[PDB]
Amino acid sequence: FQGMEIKEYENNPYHLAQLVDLINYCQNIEAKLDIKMAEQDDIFQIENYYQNRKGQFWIALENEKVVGSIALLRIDDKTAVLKKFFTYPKYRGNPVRLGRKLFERFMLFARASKFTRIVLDTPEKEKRSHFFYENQGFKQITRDELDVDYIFPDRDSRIYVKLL
Amino acid sequence: FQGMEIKEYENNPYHLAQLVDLINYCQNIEAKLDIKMAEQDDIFQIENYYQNRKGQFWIALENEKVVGSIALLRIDDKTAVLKKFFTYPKYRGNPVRLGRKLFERFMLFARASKFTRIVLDTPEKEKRSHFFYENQGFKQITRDELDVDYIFPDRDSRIYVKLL
Ligand SMILES: [Cl-]
Ligand SMILES: [Cl-]
Repeated sequence: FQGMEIKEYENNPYHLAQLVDLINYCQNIEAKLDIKMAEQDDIFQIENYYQNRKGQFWIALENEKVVGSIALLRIDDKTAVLKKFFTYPKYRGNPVRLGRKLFERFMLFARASKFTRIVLDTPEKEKRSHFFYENQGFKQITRDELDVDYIFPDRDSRIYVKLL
Repeated sequence: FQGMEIKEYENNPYHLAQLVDLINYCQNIEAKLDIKMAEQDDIFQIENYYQNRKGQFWIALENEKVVGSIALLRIDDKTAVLKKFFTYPKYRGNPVRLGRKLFERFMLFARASKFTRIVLDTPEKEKRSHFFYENQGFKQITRDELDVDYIFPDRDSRIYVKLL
């Protein structure tokens, strides 16, 4: 799409500020989840938390401004978590399909890394996201029935899984 | 005060997350100013923006959690701007007087640096802050009548000055 690119995060205070605004908007202005940045301080240490541990963090830029994000966190050789998946509303669905484009980039990396299972959680009230995830091939699963070396936040959220 | 300390900022993603939450709370939850972090990206480059340019940035910590902040930005040998002055409500006034304690630390540095003028702006609706500033010896001034190598944000705000 015109003037738009998705790329791996690199330390940049301008993009980081924009990323924080994106996350805050989606979580707290749009979804009203009241999530503090202290509850997700990995955002302030992306290189060490994601990139240096066989994971990755991507940002979508429109005219060099952050308008979307997605991250992959490695749990083990087989399992990865899809995290920090956000897009500003106007980039969702037609015509830009930014969520799909971010999700596609996540997967080129996930497959190349030989992961066989991708897990994620999503708030129970986020119906739009649930249909989006199901259209990318994710199936819902129980928290007590998924065995994974990862703890999902203590919120009213659904767990989804996609086997590669 | 018990388990409390004010110190110069040092790169720390945990404190940075907490600082962002403090700033967001004061600006956007409490004061409803709708300020984006992209409008104050100096927060993500404190060392280069403040500390490496003869300015400074302080954080107040209670039990190693950021609960207040204040910063000094050097304009020239004579003038400095007081910026990013925030405190969580329960630390204001008696018994902790955190705003005063932060303001006192700012001034030990301002005087040692030989500044003779300190300027700041504050939203016109923030009556509590205006009385607080007047009690620290600041007098109001007009934007068109203050000659300073600095541009205050384009908001409904008052400019205050304190001569040392
Ligand atoms: Cl989409
Ligand atoms: Cl105070």
